[PDB]
Amino acid sequence: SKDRISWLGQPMKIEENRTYYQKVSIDEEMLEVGDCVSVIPDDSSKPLYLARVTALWEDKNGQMMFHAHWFCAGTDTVLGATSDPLELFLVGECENMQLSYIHSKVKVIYKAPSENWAMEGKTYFFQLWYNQEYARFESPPKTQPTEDNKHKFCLSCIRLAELRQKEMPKVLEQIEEVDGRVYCSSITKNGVVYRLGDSVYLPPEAFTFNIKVASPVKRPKKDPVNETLYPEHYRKYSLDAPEPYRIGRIKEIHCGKKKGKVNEADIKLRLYKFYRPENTHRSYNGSYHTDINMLYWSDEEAVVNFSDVQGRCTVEYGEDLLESIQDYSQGGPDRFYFLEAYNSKTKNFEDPPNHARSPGIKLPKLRTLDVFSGCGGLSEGFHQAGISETLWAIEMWDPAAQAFRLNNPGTTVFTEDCNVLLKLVMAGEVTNSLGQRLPQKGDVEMLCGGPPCQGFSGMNRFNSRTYSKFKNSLVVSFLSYCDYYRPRFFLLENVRNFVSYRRSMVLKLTLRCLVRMGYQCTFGVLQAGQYGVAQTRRRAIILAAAPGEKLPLFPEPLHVFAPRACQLSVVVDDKKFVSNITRLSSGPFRTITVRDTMSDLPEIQNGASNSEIPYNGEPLSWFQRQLRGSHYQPILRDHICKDMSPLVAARMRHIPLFPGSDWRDLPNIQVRLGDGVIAHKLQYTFHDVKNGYSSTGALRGVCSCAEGKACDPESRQFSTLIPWCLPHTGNRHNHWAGLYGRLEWDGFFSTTVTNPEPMGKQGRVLHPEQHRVVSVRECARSQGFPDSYRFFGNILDRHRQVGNAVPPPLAKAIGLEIKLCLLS
Ligand SMILES: Nc1ncnc2c1ncn2[C@@H]1O[C@H](CSCC[C@H](N)C(=O)O)[C@@H](O)[C@H]1O
Ligand SMILES: [Zn+2]
Ligand SMILES: [Zn+2]
Repeated sequence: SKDRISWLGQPMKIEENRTYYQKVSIDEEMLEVGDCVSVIPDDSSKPLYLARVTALWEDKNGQMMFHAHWFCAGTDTVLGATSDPLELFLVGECENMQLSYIHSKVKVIYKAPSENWAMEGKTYFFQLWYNQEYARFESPPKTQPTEDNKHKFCLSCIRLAELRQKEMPKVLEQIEEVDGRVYCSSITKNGVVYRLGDSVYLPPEAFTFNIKVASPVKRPKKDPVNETLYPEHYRKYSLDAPEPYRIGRIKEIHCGKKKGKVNEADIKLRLYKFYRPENTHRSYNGSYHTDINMLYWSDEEAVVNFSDVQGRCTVEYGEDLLESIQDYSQGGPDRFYFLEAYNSKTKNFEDPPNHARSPGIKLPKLRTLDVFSGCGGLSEGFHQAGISETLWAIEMWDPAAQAFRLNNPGTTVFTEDCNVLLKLVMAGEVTNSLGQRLPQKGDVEMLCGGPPCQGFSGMNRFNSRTYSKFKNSLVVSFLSYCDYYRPRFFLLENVRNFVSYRRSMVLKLTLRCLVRMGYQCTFGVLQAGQYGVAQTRRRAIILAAAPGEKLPLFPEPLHVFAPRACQLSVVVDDKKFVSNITRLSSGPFRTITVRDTMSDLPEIQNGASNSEIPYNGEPLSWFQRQLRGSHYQPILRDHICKDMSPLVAARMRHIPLFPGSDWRDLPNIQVRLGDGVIAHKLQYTFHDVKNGYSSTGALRGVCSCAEGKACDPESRQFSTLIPWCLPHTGNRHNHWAGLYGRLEWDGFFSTTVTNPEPMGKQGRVLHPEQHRVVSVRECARSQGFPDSYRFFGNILDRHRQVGNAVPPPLAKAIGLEIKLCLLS
């Protein structure tokens, strides 16, 4: 508390409502703008309030005030209790307070990164600005005070202003008013400038197409079946991706008025509607083969609110292009094209109107060390983004290492445990026992890897031994690499639940470590499906950038994907964290289906083992054109599949081809197997108290536990076409949906695993039509691997390599964001 408060010196500036001072005397103690201060919280449980004094003034009401730019205590960030008690973080929170509330002046030191940062391997301090919505720690702003604002300079305030300014709609150029409306030639929002003739992204529900579309005649309940023949059919008891953006060319821009001035909150756009192929009568079955970025011109017009505009996109008439459709297309983000118009009325494709026509810096590649390199999915995505050149890779497992070499003739691959390699460099060795030159300080500019985080699954609290386990884990080793090499950029990829293992303590300790090193850092979850692959794959991503750099953003989703598979947010101690991703529903491109992925692949049989066979056909999908290339390439590699036992071979043959088919479609029949053995009939000799009798008067239990009792030891039945254990525990596991399931042509892969098993956790691994599990190549296609991408070892080795990889299209997306950080 402060009672004796008097100004010192001449006022710095006198506004109309405030008189500013540079110094004040509080209880005989000098205080200055720039000083830091503590304030005692009313809530005794909260950490002490801490602020920088950015300004001093008197209000007309006789109050002597300061502006408090608050600090954030470590425990109020993701770090929580892992954070240094003495570390503060900057935040965009500030306010006006009565000087008399100050409890004490405090010393707050700015711990700046040493000028020799690359070689580094009781007072409060700070180093980073904390963004609490995205969990980003970043370098403090470089912005300096001007003479004009030197008296009130507040980073927090300046930041909020810049946000507001960027966020808000503004009209750049007015044309004329017509009937209570100002028409404009140019506007802007969120940093994007939209002019007449530009194209725009809009939510699916922004407008409607004029084409008539008869509601799909669908089908009544499927054909009924005999429940003794199909005893598990009843357990089937009880097209979910949104649409991609609407797209339109801007024809006019007009807004209302307030006080004789433009109402910018009321800007409206009139657009020429564009048709995606699947928007025409062609629908989807008519667009399987079309480019994902091809559109159709239309003279249909729509009025839309600027507020709804989700972004800007380029749409060009094919013929006006100075380059090839392909070159133009792969040239930049948000690039579309058309070659025809579409008449909603005659359902015909005319030539585009005349008015639809036009008017008639090389970056250094980052030298990259890829730890836990695997077969190189991560390094491949980066290469594609053009941001890196992986010069060094470490992979303990020989086959994967070899695979890496096959794809990267130029990188020195150390097939070795990362722990012993690091010791070797610590040992001063220039070389490993094989003459291979170890990477040193300065060599490594970008460090990436996916450290297997094996233990830690039991999400109970961190104990003393647990902390030791972690200190000896591979994620820590990876951090050791970061600490020694001090790279410009750091990427740690992992399974989604990296963020939640042991109450998120794994996540918190690695962020704590990155912060301790002085790194900018953040984390997030991404869904590979949203970057152009036909698979559900949520992954964790920890990003870090060296003091002098920009911290990259997480890439905006490119493809629409099943919402249920796009739960990207993570809760840490009840706090919900999200990434900067803005596209929370729709997106530019349609979802990539199983069909796009592997409809061109020649037919193979269970156990097929010929690793080199010819494509006997052309790419059918856009996706297949990308992955197979335009280049001459006649050889289809690794189109081989596991050789399932005769029993399992039999089960597969008996899963029907209807979309969604799985083990519950299996007939309860005896089969003579391909060995001379027998798949027997499963027998039901217990009541399932929950499921009752069937229509054939049959019982439905295969164990005593189906009647509420304990399990009969004798219960288990062997060598039976319908796996015994599935009805056994079906009730407690949503009837094991998906097990022995066929992929749907219209659907997507379940998470691509190291060893696809019909009876594994996610067992929807059967080809949609053929009687076998998916091939190594097919799995590679479910990830984003080009067809030329090589793998190595026996079939299981290759599956392992493919299931382990980061899909290159996901990696590429991340790569481009880092690329943004390389400008200037
Ligand atoms: N101690 C260790 N040292 C080096 N590599 C290890 C290791 N322990 C496990 N690994 C390897 O780390 C890999 C993690 S899988 C990551 C693959 C890579 N990100 C990709 O996109 O392809 C596995 O292949 C595993 O063999
Ligand atoms: Zn402020
Ligand atoms: Zn039982």
